[PDB]
Amino acid sequence: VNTNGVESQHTVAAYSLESLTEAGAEFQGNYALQGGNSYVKVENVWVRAETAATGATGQEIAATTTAAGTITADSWVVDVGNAPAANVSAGQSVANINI
Amino acid sequence: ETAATGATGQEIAATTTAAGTITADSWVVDVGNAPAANVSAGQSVANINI
Repeated sequence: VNTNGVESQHTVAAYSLESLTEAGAEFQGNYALQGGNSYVKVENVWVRAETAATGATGQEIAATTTAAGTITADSWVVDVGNAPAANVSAGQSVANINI
Repeated sequence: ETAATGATGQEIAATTTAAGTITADSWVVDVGNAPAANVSAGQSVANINI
């Protein structure tokens, strides 16, 4: 995702569609609302998203919604935060392997 | 073009600062101004330098 015009790679947790549809979520386009949490379909995997103006960094807009009964009308942005349950990174790169 | 002129949430192109005579704004790619005819090209035939 590009922030302020420069791209970067962020690791964020992913949620399966089956769990979302089992929990009783209301969907709209690429946007979902399971309840107190909101999700956007930026790619084939669903990710929790922040409402708007939280990062205040001009991040790429994940999706836009409308009334749709009980859906807030806002321009949603993928949550750059929301670290996974177990955030583990590779100790060394491929070119710096030391075992 | 400057920010708050597309009014669609378009992807931000670049952000600048003062740096002298440059206005600090979140510039965005100006959708529109399609290639128009009758515009000066690079060089003439007799002065081709590529």
